[PDB]
Amino acid sequence: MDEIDLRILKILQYNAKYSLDEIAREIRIPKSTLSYRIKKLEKDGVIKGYYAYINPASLNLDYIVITSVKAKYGKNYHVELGNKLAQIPGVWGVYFVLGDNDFIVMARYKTREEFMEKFLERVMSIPEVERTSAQVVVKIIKESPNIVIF
Amino acid sequence: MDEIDLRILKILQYNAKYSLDEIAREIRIPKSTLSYRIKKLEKDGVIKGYYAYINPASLNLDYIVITSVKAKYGKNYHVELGNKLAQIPGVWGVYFVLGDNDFIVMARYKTREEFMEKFLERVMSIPEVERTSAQVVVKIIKESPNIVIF
Amino acid sequence: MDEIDLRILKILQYNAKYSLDEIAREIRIPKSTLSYRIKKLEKDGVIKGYYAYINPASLNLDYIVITSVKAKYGKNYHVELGNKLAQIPGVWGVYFVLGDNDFIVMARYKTREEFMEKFLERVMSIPEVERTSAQVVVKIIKESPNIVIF
Amino acid sequence: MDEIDLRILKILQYNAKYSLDEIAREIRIPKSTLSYRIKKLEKDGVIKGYYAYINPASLNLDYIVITSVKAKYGKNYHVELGNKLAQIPGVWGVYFVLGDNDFIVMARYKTREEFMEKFLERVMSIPEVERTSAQVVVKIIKESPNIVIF
Amino acid sequence: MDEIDLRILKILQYNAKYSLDEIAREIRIPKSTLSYRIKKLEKDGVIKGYYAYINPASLNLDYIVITSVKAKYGKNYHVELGNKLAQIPGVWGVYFVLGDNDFIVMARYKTREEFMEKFLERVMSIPEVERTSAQVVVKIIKESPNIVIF
Amino acid sequence: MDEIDLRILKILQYNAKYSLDEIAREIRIPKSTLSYRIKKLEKDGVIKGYYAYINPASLNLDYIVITSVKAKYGKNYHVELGNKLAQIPGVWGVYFVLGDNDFIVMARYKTREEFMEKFLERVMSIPEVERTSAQVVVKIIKESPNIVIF
Amino acid sequence: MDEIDLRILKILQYNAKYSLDEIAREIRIPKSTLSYRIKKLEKDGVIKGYYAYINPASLNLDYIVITSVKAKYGKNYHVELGNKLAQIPGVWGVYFVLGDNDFIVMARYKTREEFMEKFLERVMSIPEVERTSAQVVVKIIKESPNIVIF
Amino acid sequence: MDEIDLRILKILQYNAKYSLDEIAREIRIPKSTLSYRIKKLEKDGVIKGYYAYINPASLNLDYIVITSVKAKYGKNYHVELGNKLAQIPGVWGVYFVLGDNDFIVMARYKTREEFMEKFLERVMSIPEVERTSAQVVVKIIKESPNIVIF
Ligand SMILES: NC(=O)CC[C@H](N)C(=O)O
Ligand SMILES: NC(=O)CC[C@H](N)C(=O)O
Ligand SMILES: NC(=O)CC[C@H](N)C(=O)O
Ligand SMILES: NC(=O)CC[C@H](N)C(=O)O
Ligand SMILES: NC(=O)CC[C@H](N)C(=O)O
Ligand SMILES: NC(=O)CC[C@H](N)C(=O)O
Ligand SMILES: NC(=O)CC[C@H](N)C(=O)O
Ligand SMILES: NC(=O)CC[C@H](N)C(=O)O
Ligand SMILES: [Mg+2]
Ligand SMILES: [Mg+2]
Ligand SMILES: [Mg+2]
Ligand SMILES: [Mg+2]
Repeated sequence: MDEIDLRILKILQYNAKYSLDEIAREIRIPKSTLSYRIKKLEKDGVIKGYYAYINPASLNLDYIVITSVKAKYGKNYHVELGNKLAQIPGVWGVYFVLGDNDFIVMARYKTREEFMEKFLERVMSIPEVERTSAQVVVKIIKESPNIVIF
Repeated sequence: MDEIDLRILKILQYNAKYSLDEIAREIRIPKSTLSYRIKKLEKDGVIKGYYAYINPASLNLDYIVITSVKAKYGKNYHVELGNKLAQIPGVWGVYFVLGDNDFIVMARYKTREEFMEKFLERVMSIPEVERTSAQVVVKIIKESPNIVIF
Repeated sequence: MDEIDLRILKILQYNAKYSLDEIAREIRIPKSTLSYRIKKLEKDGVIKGYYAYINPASLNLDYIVITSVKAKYGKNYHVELGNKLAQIPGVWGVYFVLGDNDFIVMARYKTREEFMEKFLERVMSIPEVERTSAQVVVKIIKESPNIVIF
Repeated sequence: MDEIDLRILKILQYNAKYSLDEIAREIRIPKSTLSYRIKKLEKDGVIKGYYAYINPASLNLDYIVITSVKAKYGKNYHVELGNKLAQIPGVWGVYFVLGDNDFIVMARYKTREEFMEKFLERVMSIPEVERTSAQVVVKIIKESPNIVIF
Repeated sequence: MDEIDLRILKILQYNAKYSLDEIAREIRIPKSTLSYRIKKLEKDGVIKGYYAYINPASLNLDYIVITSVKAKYGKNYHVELGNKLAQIPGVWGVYFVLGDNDFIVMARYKTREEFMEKFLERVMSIPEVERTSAQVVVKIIKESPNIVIF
Repeated sequence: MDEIDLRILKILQYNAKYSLDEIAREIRIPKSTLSYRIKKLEKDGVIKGYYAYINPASLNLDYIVITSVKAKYGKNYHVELGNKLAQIPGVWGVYFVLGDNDFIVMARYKTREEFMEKFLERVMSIPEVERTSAQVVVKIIKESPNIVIF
Repeated sequence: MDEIDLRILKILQYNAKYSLDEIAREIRIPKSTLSYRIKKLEKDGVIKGYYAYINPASLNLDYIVITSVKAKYGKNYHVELGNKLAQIPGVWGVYFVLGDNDFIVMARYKTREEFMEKFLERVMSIPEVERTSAQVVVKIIKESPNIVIF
Repeated sequence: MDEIDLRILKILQYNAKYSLDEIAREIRIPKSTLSYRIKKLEKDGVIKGYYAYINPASLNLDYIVITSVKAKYGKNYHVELGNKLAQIPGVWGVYFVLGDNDFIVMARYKTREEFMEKFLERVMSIPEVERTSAQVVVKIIKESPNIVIF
């Protein structure tokens, strides 16, 4: 990867729906070269794919909660818990964090009931779970994980 | 939005690079109808855009940290802090959470030095900040914010 | 329910001992209509009943305590604990709260001894209880759960 | 107050809509005596009034939250804060608790927005407030403050 | 007990080595009456005994520590733990406290080694103990438990 | 101080009301020697005095509370706070503890009101106080500060 | 040990590579005496040895972490855990601390992966471990354990 | 640096008092080469110096404490505090840690008094200090910061 690639990625991370011609005219290089560079970035896994950015509000994903999970030490219990947490519907992010030493889980649902039935009641029964603490999001000031190049 | 739209969105949230023909053959509807439905979803803001999903590791975004920020009460100091946090380079997520009552900040950097210079040292000088606590991510089990339809 | 009902409920939540005539003269509607509307609110369960508001001090309910209960995760142990907590004499409120993720219990007794014997010693032996923390109320600034319409 | 009064209060705390005749037949005393005893209990302030018990769900009071408030020490700042908290719409209970040494606030709203606008944003600007912590109620197992005699 | 008794107790709590004549001349009553009143206070257990107040420093009781003990819930485990804590040499005070809901233990030793061997290592092996936290006293500003009448 | 002194102190810490003859017969030494040794222990300040041990219950000292006080750093504010805490009526013990780094205050009162008026409301107004936390004693398992020799 | 020894130790703790002649000229004593005094300090174990001070940065020891370990009470489990912690590669310091009552572990590694594999994953499986909390060092302001004489 | 250097450093970190001949015979290389390699390691700053390892117990460094310091946010106040902490006599280690976000201070003294006078009372007056918490070391299981190569 060279500086040309960064300029390309810095544009695609925002809008992957530009024409090659428009991107070409912006970074000043042949469309054949641009097209070539994009293809290989994909091949080398720098670009893992293209997604449609859907507004969660539009799906009534109103009940947003960030949960901290403390796991029961022993083996084993740890990684095992990470994977059980990641397969719960509505959970889009699971992180093993230092600190505190436990898991941070990002999940979205339409209502309280849904959250309770799909997330809460389910996590309550997992064996390897010592204790959890939820932090309800009342306001999203920013959420742009797509922006990796500042 | 009807069930047909959900089927469309459930595919686009994964791969927005399918051909209309392939999506049409999958959900069984005229390409003209599919194309029409997608265009309006965009118009109604359900689909806010299309992004290239870039692998953070490929950019050496190694120092991942989740920071909790406690703000000084008064006015005012609150929203003000949210916006100052959101404009810091490397910060992609800022949430005002209940709970705890404070802000959860998601940020990525290549190294410790970068994190310290771009995030730490900067947050340390913000007036409205009472105290912060960082939780270093040592392992990402899952990160797919693009998946809104389970 | 319409605005007329709200005006009625806003009065009954305070004093259910007014005459229909007095309420009628206040909201300007036939007593037969008022009487009809009240009867159906009761039928539809909006009005669950009428209670006498008794001053707790008059019964020497001096030892007021708000207890937080952390439950042992597994199944099951959760709901089970909620119900065991709710049947303890002197306990009038039990809430499953997010946050913290555990139960908030409101209880009143005449003395410390009573509290210890009826609440403390009993909760100490419940299997599903991990740990509890009590917050003694030294002053009630306000307690009007009857007011649902502000 | 004698044991006869307790039997009366133990019934009125449940249903203040019984006929004097029915209560009389239950506790075995002249209706004139019963009527007399009730009148004086009211006079001596044991019975402060009669309320209609309204189902909060019926009013869409969905966003229930228990907030802990830590106050800035000095004077003065304390009682002052108690009263400012008690006059906020939606707040039905405010307690000064030992423990922890701070205030426990019970409040109900229809939604998150309402809670934020009526409670959150307002408490954030109060001078005497050091910090707050909210515990969202996801389930009410029991709420019968009307029951003072077990 | 009357006001005369309080005047007597208020003197004896300080110095039980005054002559009856000197106390008599101070509160203005016959020595026979004073002597009589003291004898009965002892009989009724108001005065449980007379002790020599020994300076702990003089015994090299240098390592003073206040320990909080969290007990494992179940039965039973509670009171049982209180008594095991009270029989440990060097422990002069054990309190079951609300709050926090656990035990506060006051203990004095000559050195760190002694504290570790007599208290620490011993408490570490008690079954009913969940966890403990010690607060080392680096300065005694006041310690006059003998003063009950202010 | 020699072993003979310890034997003497070990008896006086319990009951200072024994006759010299009885103590003499117990440790096997001339009454003149015993009397001499006691006199000098007093002179050297090993024995600071003799007190009457009064049962706190007998004075209705029912509201027992152990308070932790966090002080505002600066100078100065520290020692200053220790002394202000020690002169509050009902406070018999004040300790500066490591740990936690703050003050542990032992106080007794007859009721909640007294505690609030004499202790609470007073500490709330002290400038150098950052925050406090009270732990209500619901049971005294042991309180024998008079025993310094085990 | 006398003041002459302190002067010697105060120099050797800094630079053990001075010539005896240079140290002799500094403290003003015969080289034979100096040499004699050093030899015996070593014999009496005051001087346990001479080490080369290696810069950790030069070995890419970048991931520095201070971990707090809470142990499961019972016996036994305690000391046992101390020794298991001390034999983990990369761990140079293990302390049993009061306070908090648990272990403080100092460890250094080159990267996050190394830390996770050599420390984290290993501690996660130790039976006697209740829970741990890591504090990542982002800046070493000072680290001179070699300086014992100030 | 090559593997030969590591073998050399791995020996010098333990005992810098071996003869070049003995080290040469161990790693199998000419003494002239060994001597050359050591000289340059020193020049490149890999080896910063040679110290005498002094037993702290031998100096009666009995009062060992690990203190956590929370600093007042603003500027500036941060680094400033780090340096003020590092110049306090008895303090050998100061670390700025993530986590928690504050400073970890390692200090040793002979007694409690010394600790209070040299460390405590001094830190209490520093302006930029919000609060501190001390963890008394009652047992050093391991302390070998000199070992950088495992
Ligand atoms: N986009 C462009 O201008 C490139 C045109 C074409 N790829 C070429 O050969 O230059
Ligand atoms: N994709 C399709 O088969 C649709 C074809 C075209 N839109 C039509 O008129 O049917
Ligand atoms: N309260 C009233 O005035 C109503 C009277 C009666 N219900 C009617 O027919 O109007
Ligand atoms: N409720 C009753 O039976 C009482 C009747 C009436 N008060 C009487 O004189 O007895
Ligand atoms: N102390 C006194 O003066 C009392 C003297 C004696 N008890 C009497 O009969 O008065
Ligand atoms: N208590 C005694 O027996 C001592 C008596 C007296 N002091 C003596 O000269 O021995
Ligand atoms: N370093 C010195 O000057 C000491 C010399 C030699 N040890 C002597 O006999 O004095
Ligand atoms: N230590 C050794 O054997 C090395 C000897 C000498 N440096 C040489 O020329 O080989
Ligand atoms: Mg994307
Ligand atoms: Mg009611
Ligand atoms: Mg006494
Ligand atoms: Mg060294």
